[PDB]
Order: sequence, then C-alpha cells, then structure tokens
Amino acid sequence: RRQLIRQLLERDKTPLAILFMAAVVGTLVGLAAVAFDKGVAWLQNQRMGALVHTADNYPLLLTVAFLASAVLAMFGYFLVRKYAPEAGGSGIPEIEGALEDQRPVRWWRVLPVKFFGGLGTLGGGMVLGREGPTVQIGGNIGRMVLDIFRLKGDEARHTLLATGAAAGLAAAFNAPLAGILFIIEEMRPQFRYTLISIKAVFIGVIMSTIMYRIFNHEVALIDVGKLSDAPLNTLWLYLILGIIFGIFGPIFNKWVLGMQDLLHRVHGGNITKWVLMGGAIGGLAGLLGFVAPATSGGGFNLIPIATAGNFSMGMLVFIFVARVITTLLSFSSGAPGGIFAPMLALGTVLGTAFGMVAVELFPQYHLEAGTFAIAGMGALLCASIRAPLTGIILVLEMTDNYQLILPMIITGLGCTLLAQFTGGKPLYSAILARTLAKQEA
Amino acid sequence: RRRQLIRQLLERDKTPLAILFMAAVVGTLVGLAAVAFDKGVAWLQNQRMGALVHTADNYPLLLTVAFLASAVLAMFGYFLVRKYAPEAGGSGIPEIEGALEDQRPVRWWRVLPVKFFGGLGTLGGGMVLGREGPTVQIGGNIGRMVLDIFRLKGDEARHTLLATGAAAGLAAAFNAPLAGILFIIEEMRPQFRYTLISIKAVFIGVIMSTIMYRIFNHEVALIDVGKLSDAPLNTLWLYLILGIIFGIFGPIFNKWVLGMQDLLHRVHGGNITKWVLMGGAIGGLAGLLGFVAPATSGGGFNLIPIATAGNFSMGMLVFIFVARVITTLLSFSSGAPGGIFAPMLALGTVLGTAFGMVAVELFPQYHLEAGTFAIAGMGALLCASIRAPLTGIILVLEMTDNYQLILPMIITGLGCTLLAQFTGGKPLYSAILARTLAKQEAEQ
Ligand SMILES: [Cl-]
Ligand SMILES: [Cl-]
Ligand SMILES: [Cl-]
Ligand SMILES: [Cl-]
Repeated sequence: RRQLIRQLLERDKTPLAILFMAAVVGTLVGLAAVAFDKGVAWLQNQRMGALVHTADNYPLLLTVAFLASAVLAMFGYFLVRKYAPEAGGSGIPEIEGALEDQRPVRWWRVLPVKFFGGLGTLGGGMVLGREGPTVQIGGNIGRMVLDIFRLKGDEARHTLLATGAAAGLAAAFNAPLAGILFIIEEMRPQFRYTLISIKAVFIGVIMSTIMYRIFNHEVALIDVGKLSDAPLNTLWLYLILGIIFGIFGPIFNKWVLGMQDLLHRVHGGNITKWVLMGGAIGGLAGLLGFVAPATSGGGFNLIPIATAGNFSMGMLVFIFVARVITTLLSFSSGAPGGIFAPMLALGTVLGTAFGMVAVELFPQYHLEAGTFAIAGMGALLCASIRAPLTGIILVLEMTDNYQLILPMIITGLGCTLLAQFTGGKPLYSAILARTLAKQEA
Repeated sequence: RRRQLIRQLLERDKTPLAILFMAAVVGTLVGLAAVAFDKGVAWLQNQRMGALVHTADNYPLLLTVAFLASAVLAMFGYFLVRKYAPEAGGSGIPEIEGALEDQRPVRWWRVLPVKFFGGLGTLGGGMVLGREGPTVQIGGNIGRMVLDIFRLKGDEARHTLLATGAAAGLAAAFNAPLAGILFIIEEMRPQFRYTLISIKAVFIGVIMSTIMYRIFNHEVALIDVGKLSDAPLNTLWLYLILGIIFGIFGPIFNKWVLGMQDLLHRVHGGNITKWVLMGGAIGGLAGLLGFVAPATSGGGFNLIPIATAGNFSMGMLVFIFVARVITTLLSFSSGAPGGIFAPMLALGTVLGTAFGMVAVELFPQYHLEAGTFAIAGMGALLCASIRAPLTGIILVLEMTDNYQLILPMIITGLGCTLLAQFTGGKPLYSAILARTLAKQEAEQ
C-alpha cells in the first residue's frame, strides 16, 4: 500500500530531458508530413498536367495515365522491396510491435524508403492513405533523435517512439486529439504497463499540428457544413447501421488479410514480379483515376459529395464495390500506404447509402442522408482496426458536427460489438501477430 | 514473451457478454440516479428562492430566511455524512480512485442513500459544489451494487463496472459522453500498473446514462456560448502565456484547498455536532450570498455564458474570481458532499475572460474576442489542479462546441500542465487520496 502513496505523490513527473526532445520530434514529424503531403500533391499535379497536353486521342491519355502511375508505383514497390521490407503496407503494426520491443526501428532505412516510396504509390493515384507513411516515418523520426542524442531508459525510448507516431497521425488529418487517443487505445501495449508520458505526447502532437497549420491553414481537408441534429426516436436507426458495419468489418479483415496471400503467389516473393505486379495495380488506379476518379485515390474527394447526397443510390453501390476492390488490391499488395483513410471513404459511401433508404422509408423523422455518412465515416475503423474511441474523435475533428455525437457513438459501438461476436480481430494487432509468428517459424 | 504476445494479440478485445450487458444496466441506473439528483437539487433551489418572494418586503427577514433554509439543508447534508458515511465527504472521486487500486471499500449500502440526500441538501442549498462528486461516486457504487447482487466475479468484471458507473456518472453530470470515458482512462484507472478495464463496456454504460439524460434534459444545454470567432496563428502565443498563469495558480490552489481542509478541521476537531453546525454557517453564508450576489454562490454554470460574452466588467471579474475562490474553498474543504470540479470551470472561465479583456486593449491588431480566452481557460484550472488535461479539453469541447479553438485549448492546457509540474504541484485528486490512504495507516 505504501508503494502507492509514494507513487501518487510522484505522479505525472516526466523528466525535462524527455519533454523537450518530444518537441523536436513533433517538429520534424510535422515538417516531414508536410513535405510528404506536398510531394504527392505535386506528383498528382504533374500526372494531371500531361493529360491536358495530350487531351486529344482518347487511348493516348489513358495510356500515359497508366505508365506515369505504373512507373511511379514500381518506383515505390522497388524502393521498399530492396532497402526496407518492413516499410511495406501501413507500418502501424510495425510501430506497434516496436513499442512491445518485438520489432526493430531501422530509421536510417525506413525514413528514406517510406517517404519516397510513399511518394511513388500515393502520387500514382493509388488507393492508400498518408497515415501509414506519416505514422511509421514519425516513429522512426522520434527514434532517430533518440539514438542521436543518446537518451537512456525504458521511458525515453517508448515515449519518443509514441510521440513520433502520434504527431504523424495528427499532421495527416490536422487532428491533434485523434493522434494522442490513438496511442493510448491502439499503439501502446494493450496488455502490459509501459512508461509512456502522455504529457510528452501532447507537446509532440501540438508542434506537428502547428507545422501543419503553418502550410495548410484556411483550407480544410473535409468540409461538410453543419448537418441536421439527431432526435432520440432516430437513434435506433444508427444502432442498425452499426450492426451492419459490425458484421462487414471482420469480412473486410478476411479479405485484406487473404488478398495479401493471393497476391503473394503472383510473385512468390520475387522482387521483379512483385514490382511488375505493382505497376499493373499502380497503373490501374491511375487509369481509373481518369475514367472514374471516385473509384481511385484517397477517397477524401467524394466524402463531401457523398455526404451531401449528390451521388445516386446506384452510383454509391458502384463506388463502394469498386473502391473495395481497389482498396484491397493496393494495400494488400504490400504497397507503402495507409488503409486507414480509404476505410473512411468506404463507410461514408455505405452510410449515405443507408441514409437514402432511411429518408424514403421514414419521412416523418425528417432525415438528412448526410448524418448517416458522418456516423458511418469511422464505422469501418471501429470494426477493422478496433479502436472506436480514436475513430469517433478523429471523425469529430474533421467533420465538426458534435451535434451527432450520440449517433456516432451508437453506430460505432453497435459495430464494435458485432465485430467481436462475429469473431473479428484488430486488423493492426492481427497483422502484427502474423509477422511475429512468421518470424519464429 | 513474443509467443505470449501473439496469443494475446489474436485474443484482443474479447470482453465477455456478461459484463457488456451489466455495464449497460449500470449506465442505465447511474443515469436515472443522476437525473433524479439533478432534479432534486434544482427543486430545492427553486423553493428557497420562492421563499425570498414570500418575504420580499422585510429585507432583514429576507436575509434571514435565505440563511436558515440553506443552513438546515446544509446541516442535513453534513449530518447524513458524518454519521452514516464519512467516506461520502468531500468530492468522492478520490474514494473511487482508491477503490480501483483496491485500497478502499465501496460501501454502496451506505454512500448511495447518504451521498444522494446529503449532497441534495448542500447542492440544493446553494453551496459552491458540483454534481460531479455525487454522480461519480454514486455511479461507482451503483456499478458496485449490481456487481454484488448478480455475484459477478473477476478482476475484469470488478474494476470495469466500477469504472462504467464512474464514467456514466460524470457523463450524466455534463451531458458529455466522451469526457466520462476519457476521465476513466486518464485519471480514474490505476496509473502505475495494468488494469482489466473493458473500455468497450465503459462505452456502453456511458451511452445509456447519457441517453437517460437526453430523455429528461432536452432542448436546453447546460452551457450555451455560441459560435465564437477563430484563432489566428499569431494569436497562439497569448494562450501559452494564459496557460503559464494557470500552471502556477493551480498548485497554489491545491495548497489552499488542502490547507483549508486542515484549518477548518480545528473548529470541530472531528466532533460531529460542531462540524454539522459549521456546515450550517457556510451553507447559510452561501444561501445568503445566493441572493445579494449570485455570482459568489451556486455552481457557476450561469455566469459562464455571461462572462464569455463579455457582459461583465473587468472590475466585476476580479470581484467574482476572488469571492468564488473564498466561497469554493470554504464550501468544499469543509467536507460537504459535493465536488470542486464544476466550480473550477467557473473560476477558470472568469480568470480566462479577464485575461482576454487585457489582451484585447494591448493587441487590437489581432481583432480578439475575450470569449476565446474564456473558453481556452475554462477547463484550465482542472489542467493545473487535477492534471487531467485530455479530459478537460474534450469536456470543454463538448459543452462549448468550439473546435476551432482546439489549438488554444490544448496549448493553454499544455503550459498549464507543464507549469503544474515545474512548480511542484500535485494532482489534486491523488494528493487527497494519498492523505486518506496514509491517515488510514497513520492511526495504527
Ligand atoms: Cl501492415
Ligand atoms: Cl493504415
Ligand atoms: Cl474528497
Ligand atoms: Cl470534484
């Protein structure tokens, strides 16, 4: 008992050496995430350029949309497979295992590989998110300054690695709260005690968010406007949407994990067949990035359109099915990019589809289709990655509609419930469990 | 250990169906309890102010009935605690925190009817207390109650239902579902070792309680401020300075509230009769102040939309601040059933606003609005005293609905916390538990 008394009067006393270093972590992470975010936008801008210069002859621009995206893809697939295998896919599970001290943090390799490799894939128009890169890069950035200044201890090592990935998430969504919550719900060891200073996480999370605020202010990622409020006699509709998401989540997990195996056979582990395969996929998303931009890309461009209900009931189903295919194909192929963002784009489409049904069935509720989208925006995350608390806050920090707080929680929970009862698994813990077992075998 | 991790990773987030349902009934109960308590308090504040009209002529008699009616209810609160549940004294949060560490007993058969009715008299009397203390501790005991009744077993089922009630309690006391959950995973849970708290189950009970609050309390938010202006980048450095001021006042406030507990303990010396009568004084003082200067009594929720707007004078804010400091300590450090959580939101909102007004005249080029600094300083005294910034920032984010000030709310809440450490300040809830848990050993 006396241990606790001694512990209580010493709580929240993180050494100054850690707190100051966390600041320079988030600083670098932000700048890197800023530079990364601009690079893709630049590489996307140039692919857009050659299309105008070759506006005539339909099969020409379709071809040059393929190649430029295919080449950039292969440029990324190779940068990974040669110098840093660990920087393939998201990187979140890699950082997760790194906090459990079950995986290494080779920053000298990860930092240049994940960055430029991300530039190639993301810039090609592939269906990936800035998360994966920024999350892993951030952790390595924080690990880098740990090695350089030669700090010592379990606390100093686990903290700077946490703040690094935290600042990476924030600078990828301008959502500071979403980053910090992600560490204490998904990233930190969910089974044993750790010496992670939440206070230090804040500092790093702030600086990167500040760094993002410096170069992108007054221009939000997603603007949806103020959506209608939600009555109490409507909440039961949001529970159903959760249940639907609750049984589709695990299925998506089977697909994202299964496709990683099926696509693996195509190359068998060979660097050349793999790269060539990525050129087909990378070239595909660039081709689709012309004939149907809704079926490719991060998916952030369709959310405000979908939530506004500007899409049709048929178009949504098309967009949904098509994106599901391209989402798997891109991420499951081991390409350096986040699955975090495209799952935000999926549910927004699925939720809107649910809304347009609820609108015509129950006209008495005076329903706006968009509310089911914002509720269903982070409804796949609460099913796949199994971190509902981080999902809601993140969505809240990008949609700015707190008036739908109870719908968002109900759906996200009715989802997370069924995603347990239907035998689902945390897609980030599952991937880590896959590698950690493939190592001792 | 790797092969042990892989085992756990594939078995992650598989909370038993039993707890998940029992968490639902906890929040359902904690909500219904929190609603009744809230409606009970308001009814008492409604009757006493209905007696100041029946005697609105004889000014001396008016100042007499505003004292006695609040003194009887105060004494009725102090007595119910000092006699049947001494643990129901103070806030109640440190008791639940100690319970999750398995160092304190959760006597729900005593606290539940004591904390509810005891705080009812004090809060309904107009003392500077909050609905937090009652609803949280009551909620925890409510969770503990259904734990003993249905004979649930395990370290997971025990710590969870106690946390769900604690979370469903805070949520129903602010209509802030996200706040109650974060409060459990940042301040309430054991901060030093692993704990089997089903966050998913916390999520369930919180909903049900918040839902129950929605059933009764609709169309009227606890705090309506309105859409404030934005916050430019060149404005951010100011909020940091605001944070530093909070970071050095909180620890001082902690020494006061803790010290005032020791000083007021010399008047009664533990004597039940003296202590109760000491409650009639402060309660009577509060009820009196509730009529001659309302901004010196009550919770303080009413003067938040006002101060944030700017309808108060700088001279008034200085008055309200000091007066509330004196009335809060006097009414909380006395051991009355009630929290210091809510009155520290008012203290911050005022101090925040007063910093805003100064900031405006000194920097008109920024085109400031003193309401920003008010909201940016609302959940700031919590940041310094309680050392639960992630809870405050979100809590304020829920009641004020101003996310465009998330950077200032955080930046202030950082310098607040950073300076709450660099001055030797301790978490107010932890320092209190560390007293009771040490006094429990000091007398053997
Ligand atoms: Cl991965
Ligand atoms: Cl990802
Ligand atoms: Cl207390
Ligand atoms: Cl309190």
